[PDB]
Amino acid sequence: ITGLVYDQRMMLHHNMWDSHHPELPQRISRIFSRHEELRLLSRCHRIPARLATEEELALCHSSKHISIIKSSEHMKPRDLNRLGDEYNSIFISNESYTCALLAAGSCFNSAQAILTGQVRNAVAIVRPPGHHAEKDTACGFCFFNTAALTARYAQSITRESLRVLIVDWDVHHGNGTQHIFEEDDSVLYISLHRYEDGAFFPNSEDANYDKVGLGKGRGYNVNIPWNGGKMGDPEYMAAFHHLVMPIAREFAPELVLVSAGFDAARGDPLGGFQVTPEGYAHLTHQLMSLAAGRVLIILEGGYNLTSISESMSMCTSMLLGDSPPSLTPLKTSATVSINNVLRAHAPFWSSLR
Ligand SMILES: CN1C(=O)N2Cc3c(c4cc(OCCN5CCOCC5)ccc4n3Cc3ccc(C(=O)NO)cc3)[C@@](C)(C2)C1=O
Ligand SMILES: [K+]
Ligand SMILES: [K+]
Ligand SMILES: [Zn+2]
Repeated sequence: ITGLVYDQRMMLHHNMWDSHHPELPQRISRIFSRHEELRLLSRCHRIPARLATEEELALCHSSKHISIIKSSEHMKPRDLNRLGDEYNSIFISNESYTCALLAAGSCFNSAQAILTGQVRNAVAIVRPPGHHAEKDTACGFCFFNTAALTARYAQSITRESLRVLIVDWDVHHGNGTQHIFEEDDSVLYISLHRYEDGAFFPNSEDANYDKVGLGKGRGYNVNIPWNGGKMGDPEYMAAFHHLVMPIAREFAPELVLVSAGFDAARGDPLGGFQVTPEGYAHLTHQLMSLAAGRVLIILEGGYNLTSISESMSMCTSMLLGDSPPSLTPLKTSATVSINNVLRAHAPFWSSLR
């Protein structure tokens, strides 16, 4: 059984100054309508959304950050603009805090459904996204770190050191997720992302391959940075083959969360990559071999409405047990990237030797 969570109320978060801003309310309604069209929706167990509580938010966020975001609820447009502008790439409306709570609470109910054994795996069609949000700050369309929160939520109902793998295949680095877990050996963070030697958002060397984790978390942060323009299925499949899956198997996660942005998709105007719906299906299918199939796919970014609809629906079809669809040599710089990661992580993972 595959679970699915979607709630129309998460459409209420909007940019009142620019209704064409790419992080659109209709990102989630289009993905949901596509699951209906492909007859995937009726094959899933529907999990209800709920609000995250402030206590749950404190699993990862400071009380000052929660408080500041919550206060936005009762702001006039001018102050919404001023507050959003204190962050990098944030717009806020009166509904934003509520929607951020719903995105987190939806993922919690999904992780609970998996861990109580109501469902084997699940998909969360949620917004606003999460992975740029830091303990103390909002960033990059993200208010609270939904995936990071979900990992802590899962630990709070099982065991504190429950081994959680987060695979972040959004085209951007999840700086917030990396930082939250940087000293933590219970949460393995693996990100693939466009880097371009720092020219690609969020423009920090924190995304480079030599950032391997700190203290007891050393070896538990795996950055796979792409340089040198468009990448697609071959490069993604090669990174999963050489790096993601051997490290993951060695870690032996008890729960997999996917920070599943679909902005590395063919057609995305922000990502500039060419990962196909069939590619994402193969990535999902591989991750399903981990943690006895306990996989929660969480929407992050992805801005071409058709691309994200087809791609996320393909992932759900895999979680449901459908056969992987049918699938070149790698761009030279992709080989260089993979080999850099391998060199950086060989000291920590015997499977890479
Ligand atoms: C690549 N790239 C970027 O990532 N940098 C951040 C950025 C960019 C950008 C451009 C935008 O409008 C361009 C005009 N047109 C839009 C329609 O298409 C045609 C162009 C709007 C928001 C923007 N943001 C903010 C942002 C974007 C994605 C995530 C996300 O998914 N992370 O997981 C997080 C934050 C920039 C300039 C820089 C940028 O170009
Ligand atoms: K990523
Ligand atoms: K970590
Ligand atoms: Zn992104």
